[PDB]
Amino acid sequence: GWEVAVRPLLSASYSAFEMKELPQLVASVIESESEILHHEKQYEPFYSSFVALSTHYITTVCSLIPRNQLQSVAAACKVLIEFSLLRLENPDEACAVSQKHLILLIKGLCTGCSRLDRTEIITFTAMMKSAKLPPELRQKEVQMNFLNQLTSVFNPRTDQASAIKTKNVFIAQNVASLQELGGSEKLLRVCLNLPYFLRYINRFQDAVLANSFFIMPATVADATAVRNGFHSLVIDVTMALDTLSLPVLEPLNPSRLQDVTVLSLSCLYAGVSVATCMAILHVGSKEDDYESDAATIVQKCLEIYDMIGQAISSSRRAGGEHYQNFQLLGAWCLLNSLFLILNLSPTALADKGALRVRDILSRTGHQGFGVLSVILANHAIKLLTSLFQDLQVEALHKGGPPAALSIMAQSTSIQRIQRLIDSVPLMNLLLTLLSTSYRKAC
Amino acid sequence: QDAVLANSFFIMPATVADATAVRNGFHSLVIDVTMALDTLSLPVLEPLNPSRLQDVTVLSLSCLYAGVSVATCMAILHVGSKEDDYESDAATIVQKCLEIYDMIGQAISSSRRAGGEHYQNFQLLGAWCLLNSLFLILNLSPTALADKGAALRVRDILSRTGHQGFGVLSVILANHAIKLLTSLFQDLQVEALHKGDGPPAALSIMAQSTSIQRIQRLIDSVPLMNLLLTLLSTSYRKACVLQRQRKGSRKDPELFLGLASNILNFITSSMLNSRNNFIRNYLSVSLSEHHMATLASIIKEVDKDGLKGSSDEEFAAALYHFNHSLVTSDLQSPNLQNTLLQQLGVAPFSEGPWPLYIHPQSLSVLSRLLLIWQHKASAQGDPDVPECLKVWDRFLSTMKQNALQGVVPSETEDLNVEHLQMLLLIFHNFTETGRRAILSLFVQIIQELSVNMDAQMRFVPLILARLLLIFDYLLHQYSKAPVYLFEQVQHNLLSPPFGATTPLYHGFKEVEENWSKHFSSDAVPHPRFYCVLSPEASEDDLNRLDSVACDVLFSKLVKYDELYAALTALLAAGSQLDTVRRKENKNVTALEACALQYYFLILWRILGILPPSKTYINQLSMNSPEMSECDILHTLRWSSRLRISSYVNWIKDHLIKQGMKAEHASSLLELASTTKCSSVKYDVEIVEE
Repeated sequence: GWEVAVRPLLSASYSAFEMKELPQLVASVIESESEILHHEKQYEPFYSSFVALSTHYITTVCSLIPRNQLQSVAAACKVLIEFSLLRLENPDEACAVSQKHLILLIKGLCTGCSRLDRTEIITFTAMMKSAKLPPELRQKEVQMNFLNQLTSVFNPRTDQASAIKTKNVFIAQNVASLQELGGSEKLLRVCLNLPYFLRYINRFQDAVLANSFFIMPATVADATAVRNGFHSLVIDVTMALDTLSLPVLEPLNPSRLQDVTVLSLSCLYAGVSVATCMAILHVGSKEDDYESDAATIVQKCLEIYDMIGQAISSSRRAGGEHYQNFQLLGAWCLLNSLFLILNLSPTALADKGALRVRDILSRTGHQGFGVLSVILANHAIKLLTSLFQDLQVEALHKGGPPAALSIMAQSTSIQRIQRLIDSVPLMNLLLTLLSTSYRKAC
Repeated sequence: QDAVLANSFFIMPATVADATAVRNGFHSLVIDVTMALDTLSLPVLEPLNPSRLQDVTVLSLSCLYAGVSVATCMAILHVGSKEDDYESDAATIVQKCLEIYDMIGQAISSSRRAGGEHYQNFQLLGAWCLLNSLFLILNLSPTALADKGAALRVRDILSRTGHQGFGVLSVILANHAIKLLTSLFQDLQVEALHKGDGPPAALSIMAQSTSIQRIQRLIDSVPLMNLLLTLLSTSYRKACVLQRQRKGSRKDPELFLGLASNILNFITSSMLNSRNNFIRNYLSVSLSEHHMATLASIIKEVDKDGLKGSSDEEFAAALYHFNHSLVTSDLQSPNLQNTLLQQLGVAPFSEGPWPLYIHPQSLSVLSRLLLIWQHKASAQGDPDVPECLKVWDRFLSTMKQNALQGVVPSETEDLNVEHLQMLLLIFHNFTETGRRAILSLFVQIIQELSVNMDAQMRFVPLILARLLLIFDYLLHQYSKAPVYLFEQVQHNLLSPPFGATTPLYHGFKEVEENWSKHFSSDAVPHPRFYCVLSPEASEDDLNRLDSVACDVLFSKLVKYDELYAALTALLAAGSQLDTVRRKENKNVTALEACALQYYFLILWRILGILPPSKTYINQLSMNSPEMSECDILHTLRWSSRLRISSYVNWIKDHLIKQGMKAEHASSLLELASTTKCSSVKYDVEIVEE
């Protein structure tokens, strides 16, 4: 009987999914639920490919599913999301699906559409063609959709827009299944346990101790090594961004809020370090491919910063001073990165052959600064504008130690700005950036 | 401020005279309110620092308290009862007051200095104030009013413990209160399960409290469930009143309907669907038989409304949504379930006649409850649910009684198709013991109804007709349950009633067509001529009766040899109705003619699928008796059958099963066969006679 299932699958693989065969696969999954959840690695590939293809096809027909059959679709999708989160929590070698692809499958079950590419879809079909598996039927099917309608009612609250609305329900109840599995949390665990993200988070956390900002991709050799580590880092940043687009960080509670800030400041630092490495590359010295990779990395770095910022801002469990302090920390990181990229010369790099803003400060502009440098800089300017507007009103009609590098850290406006001023001669950094930009534009 | 202490909510215009004085001061109050609102509207309080945040919050609540006070004073005036001018001032005050609250609120929420937990506590304070005021206003009775004839202590009413005083202003406050309630409950939900106890949250924006504590505070301050239901009932009833007025303060029933619908949605989602244990526990405890009765009343009111309208439809759907939630939710105790069923009149263990016709939600709810009960038993392999077996036996009897009386019922007094469908579904879930007992009871009922032929011959048969549709469907399907019936029930009873003007009955082709003609032209308001065995394919007469049904018929429980007679004799039912109504210069109405056509059709199919019994084969083997009108009809039918061997076989094998000696069978069949001209001459002589 496993045969007929791969069957509707391939029939639909050819020319879209036959809604008619759909009520068959839903049944299949809802049943083999326990099998998919607990199976032997002998048929891991089979089960994994089954789940991926099922998710993709159910998302393809998300907008068009019989309103009566809609509930069974939601049950089968809860089973599929269970398998996906289980795998993302416990990475398995016998699994035939990549963590990026699994995160993307959860994203699609929980979002408007699936994104698994067709090349990868045919790869899944081949891993399924592996066949490495371990009337009356109509009656059973309807009786089951029955035990479903009965037991639980859709509470379907919240003909060219009815598709919109069905997608809406699909999405919503799938999101609910996730929250149901606390996958959002499981998924924060996953985001904090990425292979390249572990080290980036370690360095950024070492830095919240006011140990100067200390980007590491800096020695000629270290920048060569990170250009080597550029492509794989893109893979991790992309995966993290795809994951944190879902309601992964919905309940921003101090506890979780800390980790949410951690991951955000983590890509911030990873991106600033990649920018510093590109700065060393242009100052000290497939290359175009690596350049595009690093550009994408810095872009998604700023994007994740912005996402976590807006999350803390519109949250009912976080925001105000908490959001203000997240902004403060982001601005600190960006300004320190700008300073490091500005003050690096062929001379210094060659002599080195772990920059410290305080090191350069005690020792005491052009070059290194580039297009990625423009990006970090514009963002820093936004954040500084915000903090300074705060300081205005605060001193309404003209109206402590530097703000600690922590999200919940309590500080006055003047204080956040004093920490941002004690980390870099600010007037200097700003004017230097102005001059350099003007010159380069000329 | 005094109220914030110990949530001692109070209002000073409790006395009508007090309210009158308050009204007198309405004008300047309006000016103050407008002025304050405008001042807040213009760029002000940019930094909501704790101190400023508190000050801003105070003003928000200041207007808030004033607005509810005005609403209360008006309610007091009404119960006691420039007039419009004062009403205008009061309405303006309430509206602008709520607007001040909302401004200060968006400010807190969006601000960068205190925008989140402070917003949440501001919302608690607001709800608390709104809920307290609403509760107080509803609790204001002219009696208590004159008794007083000043602080309206909510605690006193509760501690001490019509519902008049609810009006447009009450609706406004209720709506805003609902909004605040929804938010705090959504907050509860986002939190994972059972995060935690603790004390009622404190009435302070700065005070940091758990969402549960905030909700706990609201519940402790005022009974959330009671207030919600009170508002719901009052709103719906008031809307109905306005509707009646229109058939014969805002007179828009939709307004109250909207509020009522919102209340249903809030409870169902924020509470009923809430997985929070605390919430569920509170709900279960809050739930009372009184609430069930109120809910039942509203259901019946909606079901018996007879007017879909527009907003009414939305409210109706929401009502069902709430009803089904209750039926599925374990919060509703079995005691509460039975209470609601009795209040609807569909109690599955009540006495008297079974309600043949059941109202659209009264039926849907009953079906959901009974089916969930049968599933519970089936899940653990428990014995047939006694409740559903009693529905079945009280139905079979309202019916033996109805057919014994042979009185044509009205559409409101006739079994609805969807009801028949859910009953067949329940019959299936029953074990062999239950379904066999139902079959035996049906046989006994038909046999007893045949005891008086004269009465049956002069009665209209719509009800022996429905009993035999039932028995017929039982015959064809007595083991496996059909796919259509499932779909049928799910689509009709177990699915949102929005506002699909169709059930889903396999109607009779011949009967329904004739009805339509001699019937309302707009649409067929009701299926009175339908079928529940599907427009099936014409299988060979043989093998129609479900093998297991055949086995039961020939078991000791069923005396088929004699049910054959009661069935043959029954054909004369409603034969002299035309002879009677014409003698009395009356014409068989369309319903009556249609019914008579329906009955012959149903009994004709039954006589055909049921195997000829031994006594009757023996008769076909003598022919001396009268073989009356219908008797000869049946005889010719079976002779034609016997001419064909398949039927010979079918009938002879049934005789072997019947228990008749096999050789006896052979001989009888032979004689009846009258092979060759023998049969020709036999036909001839029977028609000759």
